[PDB]
Amino acid sequence: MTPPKAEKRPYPITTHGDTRVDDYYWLRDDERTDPQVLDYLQAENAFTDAALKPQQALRETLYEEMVARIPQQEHSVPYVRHGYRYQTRFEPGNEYAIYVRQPQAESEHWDTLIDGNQRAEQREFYTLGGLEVSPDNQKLAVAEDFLSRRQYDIRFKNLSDDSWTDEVLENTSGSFEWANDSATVYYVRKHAKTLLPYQVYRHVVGTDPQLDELIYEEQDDTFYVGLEKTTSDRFILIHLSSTTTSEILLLDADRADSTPQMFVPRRKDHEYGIDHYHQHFYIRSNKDGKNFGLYQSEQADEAQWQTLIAPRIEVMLEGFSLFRDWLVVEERSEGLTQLRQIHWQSGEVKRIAFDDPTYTTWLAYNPEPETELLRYGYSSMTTPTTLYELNLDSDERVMLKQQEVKNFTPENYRSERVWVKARDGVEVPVSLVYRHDSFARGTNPLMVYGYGSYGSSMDPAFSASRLSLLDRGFVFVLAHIRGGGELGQLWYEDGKLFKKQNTFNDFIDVTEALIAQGYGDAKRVFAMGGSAGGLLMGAVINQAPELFNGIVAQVPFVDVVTTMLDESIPLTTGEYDEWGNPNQQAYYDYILQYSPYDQVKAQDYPHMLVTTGLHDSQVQYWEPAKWVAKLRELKTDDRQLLLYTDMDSGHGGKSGRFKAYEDIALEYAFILALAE
Ligand SMILES: *CC(=O)[C@H](CCCCN)NS(=O)(=O)c1ccc(C)cc1
Repeated sequence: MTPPKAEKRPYPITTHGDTRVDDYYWLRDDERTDPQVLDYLQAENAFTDAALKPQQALRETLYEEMVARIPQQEHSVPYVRHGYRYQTRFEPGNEYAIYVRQPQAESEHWDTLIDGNQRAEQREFYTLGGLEVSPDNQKLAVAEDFLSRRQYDIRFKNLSDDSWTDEVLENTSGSFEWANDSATVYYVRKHAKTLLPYQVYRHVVGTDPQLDELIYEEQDDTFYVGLEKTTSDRFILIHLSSTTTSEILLLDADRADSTPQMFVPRRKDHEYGIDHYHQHFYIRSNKDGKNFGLYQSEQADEAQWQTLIAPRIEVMLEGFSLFRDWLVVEERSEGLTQLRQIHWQSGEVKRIAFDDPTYTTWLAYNPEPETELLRYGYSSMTTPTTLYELNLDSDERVMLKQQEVKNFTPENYRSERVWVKARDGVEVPVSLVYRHDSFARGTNPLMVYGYGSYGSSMDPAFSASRLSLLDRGFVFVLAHIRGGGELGQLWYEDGKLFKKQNTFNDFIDVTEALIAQGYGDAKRVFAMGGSAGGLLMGAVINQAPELFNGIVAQVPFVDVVTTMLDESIPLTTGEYDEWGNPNQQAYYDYILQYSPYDQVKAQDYPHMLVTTGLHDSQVQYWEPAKWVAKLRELKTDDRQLLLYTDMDSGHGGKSGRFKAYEDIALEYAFILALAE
C-alpha cells in the first residue's frame, strides 16, 4: 500500500559543459550521520516487509530446504604444515568454522586455534579474513571483520597458554606475513577515508601499534598494496597492483631492519607476479603476450628472464605452483580451466583431462613443495565440489573428499556448453543446467546469471542452493559475456573501456538465442547479477526492459558517472582503466550512455528486487538507494520494485553458513512467486 517517495533535493553536477541534476544525491552520507537517510532506507525495508509478507511460508520452505542439503557436521581433509596437522570443522548448528590443529605425531587430541562462533559472540556479522601460525609454531595471527566494511582487526594469540596479547591492528586490509623470527608481522593499513590499501607497517607482536614503523607508502592511488611470502620463505613481497600494471618489492624475511628492494620498476601495461624457490625467481608476466607467459631467472633484471612457457593466443596462463620435480600451471582455453604439469628435468608434459562440458578445476592449498602429491579442486554444474590428490609421477588420482549434498541425485540434472553468435558475429560461451525429467522445450523458466567485469570469470561450479530452482523446473544459465575472463585477456578488453557496451549486448544476445532455441519460456525469463553484475542488470533493463519477467540486482554499481568523477569514494581511483576516466570527455560521453542511474526513464521495467548492505565498502549503499528512488519517480509500469537494505552486512551479504541462505531464500521466493 503506497511505496515511500524519496525527498527531492536537486543537486547539479557539471563536467564538459553537461549539467546533470541528481535529486537524490543527499542519500549519500560519509559516516551515517543523517537521520533523513536511515528513515528512507527503513521506510523502503517496511514496504519490502509488507509487500513480501505473502511469500512468508515459501521463504521458510526454501530456507528449510536449502539448510536440509548441508551436512550439519563438516570436517575438512587435514593437511600438515611445519610439524602440525590442521583441520577446519563445522558442528551441528554452527554458523562459523572452528580451526584446530595437533602435533603431526599426535592423533587422539586436537587443540582449538580459534572458534568463529565464540568470536562472532552474538554479533550480526563476522568474517575471518585470514589466520596463520608463526614459523616457530608459538603464535597465531588472525584478521577479523566484526562490521562488514572489510576494515580487518589483526590480533595475536599465545598458543602455549591460549592467551591473547593486548594490542589490535585496526583498519587493515587483513593482508599480513610473519618475519622468520616470529616476533614481527608486516601488514597493510587502509586509507582512513578512501579505504585504499596504501601502507605497509612492521609490528613487533606484544607492543603498542603507535610504535609501528611505516615501511612503504604507495604514492600512486591507482595501485593496491598487498603482501605475499615466497615458497622459499626468503622474501616477503610488497605486491603493488592496478588494472594494467604491477610492481614487486622484496623484504628480506630473515632480517629485522629490511627496507623494500625493487624487483622490476613498474611499466604501463606490464603485469607480473613472482615466487622464489630452488634459488630462482619464477615470474608470470605479460611482457611478450596478453595471455601471459612463465619465466625463470636467477636475478631481478628482466633481460635475464628465461622463457618456461611462451604466451599463446589460445591459452590464458592464470596461476602456478612449484614442486620438487614438477611445475603445475592453471590454464584456460576454449572457455575451460585445465591444469598442466612440466617435469623440470625431462620437460615431460602431462595434462589433467575433464570430459564435463561445464566444470572448473583449480590448484588447491598445497602447504609443502617437497612432494609428488598435488591437491587440486574440481566442481561442475552437475558434480559437487571435489578435492583430488594426484601423484604427479605415477598419474594415480585419489578423491580425498566430495561435498555431501542431502536430498540430491546428480543423475537427475544435465548441463551443456552452448555457443551463441552475438550481433557482431563473435561467439559467446554459455553454461546451463536443468532437471532432465521436468525439461520440455519452451516451458521451463530461465534464470540467466552474468557478471562480465574486471576479467573475472563466472566459472561453472556446483550450487546446492540452486537445486531450489532446478527442482522447480528452472534452466540455470551462466552467460560468459565479454568483460569477463572466460576466453582470455582479449575477452576482458573487448568488454571494458570503449567496449563496455559489449557486456550488455552479449547478455541480451545470449538471452534471446536461448528463448529462440527453446531452452526457456519467453514469459518466464529471470536475470540476477551483483555488484559489477548489478551494473549489467541496470544497463540491460534500461536497454531491453521487456526481455525479463523479473530481476534481482544485488549491491549494484549503477551511479557510474558520478562515482568515477569522485576520488573521495572507495575504489574510484583504481578503476580508471576499467570503465574509463570521466574527467576526459570521450570517456564521460561513452560511460553516460550506459550508466544505469543516468539512463533510468519513463518506460515499463520488469519486476525488480534490489539488495544492498549499509556497510558495503565496494559499492556504497546510496547507489542502489538513489537508483530505486529515481526508478519509482519515472517508471510507467506498476510491477514490483523492492529495496532491501541489510543494516548489518556489506558487499557479500549475510555472514554464516546457514544465515546466508536467508538472503537466497528471500531472493528465490521473489522469483518463484513471479514464475507461478
Ligand atoms: C562486488 C563487486 O563486483 C564490486 C563492484 C565495485 C564497483 C566499484 N566502483 N567490485 S569489487 O570491489 O568487489 C572488485 C572485485 C574484483 C576486482 C578485480 C576488483 C573489484
